[PDB]
Amino acid sequence: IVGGYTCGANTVPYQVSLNSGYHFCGGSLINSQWVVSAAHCYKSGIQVRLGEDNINVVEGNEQFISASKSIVHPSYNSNTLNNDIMLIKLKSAASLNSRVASISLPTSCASAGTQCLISGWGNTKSSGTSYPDVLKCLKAPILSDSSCKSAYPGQITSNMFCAGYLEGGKDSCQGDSGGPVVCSGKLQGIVSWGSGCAQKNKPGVYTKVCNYVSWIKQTIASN
Ligand SMILES: NC(=[NH2+])c1ccc2[nH]c(-c3cc([C@@H](CC(=O)[O-])C(=O)[O-])cc(Br)c3[O-])nc2c1
Ligand SMILES: [Ca+2]
Ligand SMILES: [Cl-]
Repeated sequence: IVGGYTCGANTVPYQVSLNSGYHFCGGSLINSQWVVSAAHCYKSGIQVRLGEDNINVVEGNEQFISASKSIVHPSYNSNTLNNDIMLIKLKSAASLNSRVASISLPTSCASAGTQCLISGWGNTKSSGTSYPDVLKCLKAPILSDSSCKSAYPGQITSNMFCAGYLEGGKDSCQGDSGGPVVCSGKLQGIVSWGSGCAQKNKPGVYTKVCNYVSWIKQTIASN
């Protein structure tokens, strides 16, 4: 997260860290056994780390659970990143409490101007790499579809939306992929891509979760 602030320990209880010997992507806990992340974060050997604040120190509240299976959306296109969503089923259910809790899926899509909270352990530099130990937060609004398409002509599908600041300076970045975009207590987006990080007129692009609620429910119901 570039231009964000320290969230504060366990103030984002649905945030998870996907780990393979190091933190490589974020995710959101949606129930005690399932996590939603981005398809481009897929790899084998994933350990899901819940209740984290400092990812380099065991401070208490952490729950490390292996993923039993990862389900990348069948229509995921790695070239366009269209349908960049994946579901991860945990080997055992997580113990939910105040520090580890699930986030609700939306019942409707959000409008432009909605303010959302984006969090993660991704790079904090737009020009260089600096990875933080604790979780960073950023409040960002959803932009209009016209501003988004104007910024990324020909690259935005109906399953994506832009959120951020056209002036640059505040944005999600590499390492934040797969993490949550929460607006009014509902998971509306998944950190997906962007051109560089926090560049002027190049806002972040997110997977539009409201387009996938039935798919998520049907897939969880059959696995
Ligand atoms: N500007 C943003 N809002 C943004 C958001 C998520 C991103 N995720 C990534 C991302 C980038 C890589 C690098 C690979 C590298 O430099 O080593 C790449 O360009 O392909 C890899 C992953 Br996986 C990302 O999620 N860039 C991102 C940029
Ligand atoms: Ca820790
Ligand atoms: Cl277009």
